Amino acid sequence: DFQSESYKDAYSRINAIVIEGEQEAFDNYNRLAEMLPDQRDELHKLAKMEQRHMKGFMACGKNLSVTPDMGFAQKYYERLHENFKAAAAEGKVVTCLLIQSLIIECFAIAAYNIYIPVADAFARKITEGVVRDEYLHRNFGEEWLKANFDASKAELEEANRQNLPLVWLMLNEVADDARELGMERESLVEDFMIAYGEALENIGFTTREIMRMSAYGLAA
Ligand SMILES: CCCCCCCCCCCCCCCCO
Ligand SMILES: [Fe+2]
Ligand SMILES: [Fe+2]
Repeated sequence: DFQSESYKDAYSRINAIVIEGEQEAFDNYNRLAEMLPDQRDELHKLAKMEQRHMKGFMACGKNLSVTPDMGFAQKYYERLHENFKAAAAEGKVVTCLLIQSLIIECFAIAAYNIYIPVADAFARKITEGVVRDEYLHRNFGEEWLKANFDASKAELEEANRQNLPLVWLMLNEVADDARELGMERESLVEDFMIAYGEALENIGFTTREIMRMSAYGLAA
């Protein structure tokens, strides 16, 4: 349990996934800072927080004597990451904000909070510090999208349709290794659906709209 060979194998993929995720979050928020001049300094602050998270999780892996399987993690994020990239190239800020500040942050919040109670004491302290920042990142995107809801609504719907299923696939792909780390799938699914559904309601979506938007992920 922590030093077991089964735990260490699963941690190799999970730890690689969180590190790769933080690294991409870093790049994502820097690109967003390019696209949103009025919030350029705030977004740069979010990016610097991501760099800290990445470093903290690299340390978690070293503490369990685990080599992160980065190749597995690259492939894990590829589709969703390339979608961000493409949206960024076409100037689609709304899509980029949805992917990184809503969908990805909600996923991280739900998984990290599930990991905390079963995490070794060193990783538990790191993750507690990390999840504190994730609330702020999600709050940034919700606040912006809520303030710009009418202009953003049509693109949000389209972005959700294309990208929510990718994250569900990512949630499903990670479920086995997560269980080995003592994180139950059913907790992950419920918590992610609740957080993302609640964030959509806060932004301004109706119930039928939230059910429609959620169902694109769940049917995948
Ligand atoms: C060592 C941490 C354990 C939790 C593992 C969670 C399993 C997969 C979810 C990964 C989500 C990473 C997203 C990071 C984005 C940060 O803004
Ligand atoms: Fe982060
Ligand atoms: Fe984040």
